[PDB]
Amino acid sequence: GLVPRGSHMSGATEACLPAGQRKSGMNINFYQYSLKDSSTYSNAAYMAYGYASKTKLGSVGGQTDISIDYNIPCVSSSGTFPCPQEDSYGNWGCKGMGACSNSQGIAYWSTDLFGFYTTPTNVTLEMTGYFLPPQTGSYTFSFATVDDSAILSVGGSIAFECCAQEQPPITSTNFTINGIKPWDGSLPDNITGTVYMYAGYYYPLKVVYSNAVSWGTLPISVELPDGTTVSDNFEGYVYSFDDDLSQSNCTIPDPSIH
Ligand SMILES: OC[C@H]1O[C@H](O[C@@H]2[C@@H](O[C@H]3[C@@H](O)[C@H](O)[C@@H](CO)O[C@H]3O)O[C@H](CO)[C@@H](O)[C@@H]2O)[C@@H](O)[C@@H](O)[C@@H]1O
Ligand SMILES: [Ca+2]
Ligand SMILES: [Ca+2]
Ligand SMILES: [Cl-]
Ligand code: NA
Ligand code: NA
Repeated sequence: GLVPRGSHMSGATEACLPAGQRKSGMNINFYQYSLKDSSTYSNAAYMAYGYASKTKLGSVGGQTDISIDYNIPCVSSSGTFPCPQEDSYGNWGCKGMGACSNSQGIAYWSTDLFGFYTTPTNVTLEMTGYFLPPQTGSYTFSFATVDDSAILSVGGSIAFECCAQEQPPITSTNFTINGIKPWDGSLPDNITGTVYMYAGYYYPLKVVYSNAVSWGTLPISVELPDGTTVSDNFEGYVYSFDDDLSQSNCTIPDPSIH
C-alpha cells in the first residue's frame, strides 16, 4: 500500500516534536522522603505522582549520567570513606577499612546524587527529559537492580505530556518498568521493559527513584535495536526542553503515520 497501515489498535507509543531550544540531559527534582519509611514507596500512586505532594528540596538540570550508586560512609581508623555494600560485613566493618564506628541507620548528607546536597539515604527523585532514538526499532530499558523503589515510564501521556516537561506529574501508572518495592519485600517481578520507537521523534521519559535507608542503587541501561547496550551515561540520547504549552503540533499520537 502507498502508506504504512499503522500499529494495531493505536498501539504506537506517543512521541513529540518540540520546536524550542534543545538542552542536553535530564532534569532531576528532589523530594522529601522519610528515613526508614518502608511503606510509602510501595504505592503506585506515590511513585507515579504522589511524591510531588511532599516538600520539593531542589533540582539540578542537564544530567546525562543517570544511574544511582550511593554508598554510605564508613567512619574507620584511617578516616571516613564510602563503603561499597558488597564490602560491608559484620556489625559492621568495610573490607579494607576495619570496623566502622557509625550507624547504618541514620541519615547522611552528601552531593553524590547529581551534585545536589541532600540526604541520599532518604529521598525521592524524579528524572525527566526526552529520549531521542537514533534508530527505528525495539528498545529494552532495564534496571540491573533496585534499592529501594523505582519506576521508569516512556511515552507521551505516560511519562508526561508533550512540550510540558516542567509541569506537575501526570497520574499514569502504566509504567514501562515497575520496580516498586513489594509490600512483602523481595524483588519486583520484572525490572526490563520494551518500547518500539521511531528515529528522530522525542519520547517523554520519566524515572522516579526512592531510597529509605543506607545504600541506594539504580543501574539504568537501554539495549538499542542494533543489539548494543548503553549503560549509565545517556549523553546523546536524552534532552530537555523548556515548557511550551502553546505549541499546537507538538504531540505525535502515532509516529508511524506522521
Ligand atoms: O531493604 C532494606 C534495606 O536493607 C539494607 O539496610 C540495612 C538493613 O539492616 C537489616 C539488619 O542488618 C539490621 O540489623 C536491622 C536493624 O535496623 O535492619 C535490618 O533490615 O536495614 C537497616 C534499617 O532498618 C539499615 O540501616 C541497614 O543498612 C540495605 O540494603 C538498604 O539499602 C535497604 O534499603
Ligand atoms: Ca495526554
Ligand atoms: Ca536503601
Ligand atoms: Cl577489613
Ligand atoms: Na554501591
Ligand atoms: Na563517605
